[PDB]
Amino acid sequence: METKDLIVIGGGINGAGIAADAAGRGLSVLMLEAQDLACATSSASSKLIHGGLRYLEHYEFRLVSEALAEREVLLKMAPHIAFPMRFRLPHRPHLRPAWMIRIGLFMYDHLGKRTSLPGSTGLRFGANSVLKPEIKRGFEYSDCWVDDARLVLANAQMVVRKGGEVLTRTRATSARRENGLWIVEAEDIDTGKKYSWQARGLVNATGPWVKQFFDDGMHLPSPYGIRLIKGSHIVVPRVHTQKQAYILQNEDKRIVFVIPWMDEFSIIGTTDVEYKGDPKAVKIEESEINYLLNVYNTHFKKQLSRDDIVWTYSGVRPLCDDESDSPQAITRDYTLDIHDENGKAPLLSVFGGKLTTYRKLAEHALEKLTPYYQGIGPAWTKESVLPGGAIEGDRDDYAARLRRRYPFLTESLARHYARTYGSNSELLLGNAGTVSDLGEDFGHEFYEAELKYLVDHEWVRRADDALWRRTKQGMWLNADQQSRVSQWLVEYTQQ
Ligand SMILES: Cc1cc2nc3c(=O)[nH]c(=O)nc-3n(C[C@H](O)[C@H](O)[C@H](O)COP(=O)(O)OP(=O)(O)OC[C@H]3O[C@@H](n4cnc5c(N)ncnc54)[C@H](O)[C@@H]3O)c2cc1C
Ligand SMILES: CCCCCCCCO[C@@H]1O[C@H](CO)[C@@H](O)[C@@H](O)[C@@H]1O
Ligand SMILES: CCCCCCCCO[C@@H]1O[C@H](CO)[C@@H](O)[C@@H](O)[C@H]1O
Ligand SMILES: CCCCCCCCO[C@@H]1O[C@H](CO)[C@@H](O)[C@H](O)[C@H]1O
Ligand SMILES: O=S(=O)(O)CCCNC(CO)(CO)CO
Repeated sequence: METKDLIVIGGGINGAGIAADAAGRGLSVLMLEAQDLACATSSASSKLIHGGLRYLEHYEFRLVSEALAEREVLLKMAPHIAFPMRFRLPHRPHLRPAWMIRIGLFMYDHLGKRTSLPGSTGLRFGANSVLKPEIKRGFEYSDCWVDDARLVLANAQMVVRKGGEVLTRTRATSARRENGLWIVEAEDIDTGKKYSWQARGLVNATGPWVKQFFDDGMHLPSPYGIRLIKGSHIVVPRVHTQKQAYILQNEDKRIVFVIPWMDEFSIIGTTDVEYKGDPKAVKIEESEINYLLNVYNTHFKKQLSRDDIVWTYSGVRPLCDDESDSPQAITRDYTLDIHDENGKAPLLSVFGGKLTTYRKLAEHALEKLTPYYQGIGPAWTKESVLPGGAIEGDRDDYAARLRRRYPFLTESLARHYARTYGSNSELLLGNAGTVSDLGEDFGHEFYEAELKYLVDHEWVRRADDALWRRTKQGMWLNADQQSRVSQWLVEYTQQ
C-alpha cells in the first residue's frame, strides 16, 4: 500500500497548510519541497496578518472580510510568532479625503469578527513627532505581525505530528495519471536520488511556479495564467523608538509600510513591479530603493540615505491573472481549481493566496478534495494550536517563565527562544543546565544546541535555512561566523 492518499508539491505556506489540514483529516500525506521550506515567496512578505485595508478601494470585500476574521484565529494558533500591532496612517488630504478614510476604517473594524483587536482612532501630530511638521493629522488601527517563514515551519511540523511526511531538497520533476492513480517522480537536488510515488490525489501549490509545473511537469493546460508581481523591502536601523508601524500614502495611490522589526530595525516596503523570469533570481533594483526611500523621506523628519540600508529582500507575488492593467490593481484573492479524470486522480491547483488567508484556503481545498476520500475527517484547524504555540502569554508569560525554569538563560536568549520556538524550547534545551551545556557559541547567542535542534526538528540543511528562514540571526553574524555555521552543518549532516 505504498500509495499515498495525497501528495502536495510545494513547501511554502499554502502547500504546508493544505498538507497539515489533510493529515489532520486522516489522509496519508506527503509534501515535497524543491529546496527549503518557505525558501521563496513565503519568506519574502511584509510579514503582516492584515485584512488588506487598501483592497477596499477596489471593493475586494470577500477577501478583506475573510482576512480580517482570520487574524484572531491565527493569533491563537501561533501566539509565539504572531502578535497584535497598531498602524498609524498619516493624513494626506490631496490624496484621500478624511471622510473616505473613516468609512474604510469602519469597515475594517466591523467587516470581520473582532473579539480582541482594539478599534480605530484619530491622531494628532505635533512639532515633536517623528513626521514632518506639515503633517498634522492621522489615524491608527489594528492588524498583526507574523514570522512568515516560521508560520510555514509550524505547519510542516503539524504534518509530521499527524503521521504525515515532509521531504525537502526534493524537486518533483513530473506527475501523470495512470490507471486511476497519480505517478509522481522527484529527485534529490543534491544527491540525484530519484523517487517514484503513487497517489490518489495531487495538489499543485508551487506558487510562482504553478503554471510552469503544468507545462513542464504534467504537460497539462493550466486553468489560469499567473502574473508575477515583484515586491521588495529594505531594512535599516530602527528609524524611531515607537512600537507602532506607519502606513504611508504615496502619490501613485499605493501605500508603503514602515514596520518595527526585532526591536533594532525598521522594515520598509513594499513595491509592484511586473516581473518575468526565474522567481529564484528576483532581487531589488535601484528604482525600487529610490521609490521606498522617497516615500519615507517625504513623511519623516529623520532622513534616510542609501548608505543606511543594512539588508534588502525581494520576492514575486504569484497573482491569479485577472488581466488588470495595473500591478497594484491586480486582485490578491486566491483561486482554487480541482479537476479529475474519470472521477479519479483529482488535481487541485492553487493560484494566489496571501499568508493571511492560508488556513481558510487550505480548508476550502480539502473541501473540494473531500468527495474523493473514504471517511475523511471534517475541518479542524480552526480550534487547533500549531506546534510551538502551547504557551501562556509570549512575553506576558513564556519568556519570563522560561528564565524562571531555566535560570542560566540570559534575558535576551530567553526572549529569542520564546519568540522563535515557543513551547518547543524545552525540546531544544533538552537536559541543559548551564550555558556551557549549550555547546559552541556561533555568535549573538546562537548556540550549537539551537542549530542541532534546527537540523533535528526543523529540516535545516544549509546555513541560510537556519540564519535567514528559521531565524534571522543572519542579521548579526559576520561572514566568518556564517561560514562556521555552514562548516558545522557539513560535519553534523555528514556522520
Ligand atoms: C512583496 C510581498 C509582500 C507580501 N506581504 C504579505 C503580507 O504581509 N501578508 C500576507 O498575508 N501575505 C503577504 N504576501 C503574500 C504571501 O507572501 C504569498 O501569497 C504566499 O507566501 C504564497 O505562498 P505559496 O505557498 O503559495 O508560494 P511559495 O511560498 O512561493 O511556495 C512555493 C514553493 O513551491 C516549491 N516548488 C516549486 N516547484 C517545485 C517542484 N517542482 N517540486 C517541489 N517543490 C516545488 C518552491 O521551492 C517554494 O517553496 C506578500 C508577498 C510578497 C512577495
Ligand atoms: C486645516 C485647519 C483645520 C484643522 C483640521 C486638520 C487639517 C487636516 O484636515 C484635512 O484637511 C483637508 C484639506 O487640507 C480636507 O480635505 C480633509 O480631508 C481633512 O479633514
Ligand atoms: C458610519 C461611519 C462613517 C463616519 C463618518 C465619517 C466622516 C468624516 O468626516 C471628516 O472629518 C474630518 C475631521 O473632522 C473632517 O475635517 C471633515 O471635513 C470630514 O471630511
Ligand atoms: C462611496 C465611495 C466609498 C468608497 C470607500 C472605499 C474605502 C476606502 O478604503 C481606503 O483604501 C485606501 C487604500 O486603497 C487606504 O489607504 C485607506 O486607509 C482606506 O480608507
Ligand atoms: O519536530 S517534529 O516532529 O515536528 C519534525 C521533525 C523533523 N525531523 C527531521 C529530521 O531530519 C527534519 O528536521 C525529518 O525527519
